[PDB]
Amino acid sequence: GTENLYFQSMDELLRRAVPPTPAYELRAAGQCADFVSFYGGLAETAQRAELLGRLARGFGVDHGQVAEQSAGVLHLRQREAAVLLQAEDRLRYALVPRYRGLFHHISKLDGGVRFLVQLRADLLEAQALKLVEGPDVREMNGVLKGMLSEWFSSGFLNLERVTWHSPCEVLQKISEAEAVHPVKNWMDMKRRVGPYRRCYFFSHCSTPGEPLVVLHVALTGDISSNIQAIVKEHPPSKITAAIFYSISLTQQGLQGVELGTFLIKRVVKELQREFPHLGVFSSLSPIPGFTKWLLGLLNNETLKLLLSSSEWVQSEKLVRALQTPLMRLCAWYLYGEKHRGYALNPVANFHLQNGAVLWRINWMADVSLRGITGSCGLMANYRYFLEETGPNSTSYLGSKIIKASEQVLSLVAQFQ
Amino acid sequence: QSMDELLRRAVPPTPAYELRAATPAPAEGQCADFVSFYGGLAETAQRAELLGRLARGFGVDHGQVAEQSAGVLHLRQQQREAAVLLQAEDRLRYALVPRYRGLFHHISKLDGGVRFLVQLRADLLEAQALKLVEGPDVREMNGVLKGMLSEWFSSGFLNLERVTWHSPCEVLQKISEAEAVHPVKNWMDMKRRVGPYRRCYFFSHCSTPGEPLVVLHVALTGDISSNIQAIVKEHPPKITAAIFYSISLTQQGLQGVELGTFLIKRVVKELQREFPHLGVFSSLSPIPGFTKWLLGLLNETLKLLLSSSEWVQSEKLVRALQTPLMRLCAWYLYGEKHRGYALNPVANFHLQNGAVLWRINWMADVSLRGITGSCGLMANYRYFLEETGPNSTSYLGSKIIKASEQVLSLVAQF
Repeated sequence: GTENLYFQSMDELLRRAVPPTPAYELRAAGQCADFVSFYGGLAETAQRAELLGRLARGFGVDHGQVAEQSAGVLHLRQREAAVLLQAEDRLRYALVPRYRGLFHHISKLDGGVRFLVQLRADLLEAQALKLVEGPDVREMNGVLKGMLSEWFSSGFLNLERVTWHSPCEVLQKISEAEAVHPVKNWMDMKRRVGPYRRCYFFSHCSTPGEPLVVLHVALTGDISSNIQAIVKEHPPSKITAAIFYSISLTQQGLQGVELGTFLIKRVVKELQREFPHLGVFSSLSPIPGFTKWLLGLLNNETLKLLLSSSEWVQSEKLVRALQTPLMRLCAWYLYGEKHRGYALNPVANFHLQNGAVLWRINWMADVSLRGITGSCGLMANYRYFLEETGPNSTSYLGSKIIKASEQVLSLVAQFQ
Repeated sequence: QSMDELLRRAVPPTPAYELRAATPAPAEGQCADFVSFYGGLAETAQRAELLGRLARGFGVDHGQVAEQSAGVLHLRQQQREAAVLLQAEDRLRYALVPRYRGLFHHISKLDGGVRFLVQLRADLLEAQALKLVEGPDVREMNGVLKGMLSEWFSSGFLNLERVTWHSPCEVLQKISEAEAVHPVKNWMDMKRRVGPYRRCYFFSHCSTPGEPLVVLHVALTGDISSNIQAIVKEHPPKITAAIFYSISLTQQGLQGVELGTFLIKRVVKELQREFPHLGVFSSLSPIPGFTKWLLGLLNETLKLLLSSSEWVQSEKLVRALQTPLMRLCAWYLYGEKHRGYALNPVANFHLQNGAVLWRINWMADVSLRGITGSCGLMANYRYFLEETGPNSTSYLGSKIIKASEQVLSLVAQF
């Protein structure tokens, strides 16, 4: 009754709120504020999913005009340099979706870019909850990811350090947006910003003291093989290695703007300024989705599927027996298991893109509830050899090659 | 010869459609070589040769565009999948993005990168003005670059800073030096312009605080000012009107990024926050190019010689030239057009912003530049905030100039 009125309103608002595309000939000569107002007044994520789905599908590209312009370019190929360029630009203009003009005019508003980050955070969520589907919403994602990638480029971000002198609103923000290894109490947070620890974040030049992405570094004497050893440690007031034990994205709307890739790049330069005799850099990273992949394969060795759900770690006989098998299955999950030719694991793909080496597989590195249920206690060290991060980054993105240690490659030699 | 080899190894290559999201590792080092070689170019003619080659050589791959255009049309003859078409459309969309855009993008990420690109557009504009570079390829590259600069220097990315005698003297020097309207005489004059009954505001980029891009000088008075010497040469110890007596830009590379339009918008909001009972806003703007236009018409021989500073000395000549020069000024502002819009650049600026050609002031600037520039004449472009929106629309859209009865009477005389 009042539901069919909510649906009717969206279609009217998108018509009168989405700015119109002018003719290519006249492309040189309040609507957006109505959109922001209506979008704000949407309570549930399912409501917002309905509006985003209609915007993507209804206000994209005029597929008809694109074909007319595509043929118009091919008709000239059978005149003049300026004649060709004008027809190319006609097609370039025809390929610009009508919603892009809305996102562009919204940015020009007070707190406009902030709104758009929230709107892509919701769009990515609605896609994850399968509330929105289709290639139209996927295109609208890329258009937004593209615009945001220009506003939040490396050169518009400031590197800020978190100490116990930082505001508690910033420490709360950093504590809350910490899904890797959650913070237990305020005394734990004080330790993670305390001596032998370095906590860094990126803020936009526009919004200082607002974390966009967070990186936790531990100053140690060896490449760490255990997370408990880092998080549950009381260091006093010489360092050989810098271990990245946690990397977190605060704004989910900026998922894919390479914020973490530039964060590590920056922090290393900062740590090299502070310790000019520091040449060991590595991560101690979780292997999320491993247990899920392992249980997904297991579809009597039925005892295995059942047991692999936290409680199995209690038996010393079962853990000891599962060392060599789970480590060779992990080595394959990281090195051999692919997705679109690239590494199946999202964390491994992240570090391999950055030029890291799949250096070590650590048994019972995270004996926490999330550590055992997530990656069966296993963690890995993606080692950063600064002298070769460049070529490794290139070899992975370009030729889809994973550089791995002899330890890791031996475990894959055991498999297959 | 070096330019062709350098550009081939300094302009980052177009990544595969599949890897269009990832920053290549060499792309930083490639763009730093460009900045280094560009810096080492002495004359503008050298820089013009490099920019001309970049535009022409590193634009769009015209061959791949035709392959993608045909590929889309092959998918039209046969009603294919929705996602199949969209991917083919996006490949064509990607094929239409020029290779130099990736250089400008990767240069920005560099330390002092956006600063370099502002200088590079300042040079590109100059080389075009000196006809060192020509063609539609350099025109496209200036649009690509201006487009990027118009996003980085958007109101959201700018800070509104206020200048008081508490500001660093490096900022006051920068602001004194930036004066492109009514030059500052001494440090005591500058102290007055930031002093009581005066508001000085500027825009700095969020990346570079305390570095002015655009400056606006406001005078807090009891009436709409009719004389500039009454403002600049005054020792102040209730305010009715806010008079904008000077607006200055500091970067030629940001020519067309609409900074002055956003400063007036933001300064008014700031003035209203300070003074909620303030409803009178106007400018006291000069009329530059008027004397030049007037002398240009005179080609009646005595006035062509006399109109060059010294004529103001005779009280009989000034008194006689009061009613004629004001009616010729009224026409120069209201009737004289350029591409249908106001001939005067200052008048076009304020009318775009939604101002009204409110008053023509006789002997408002009796300075050497004031008499030689606009024959002592100045004008008040009044901002009626309740109607700035429709006035802005009427001027840009229908090319209509809203004027006062005083101004329209002088055009009725003409």
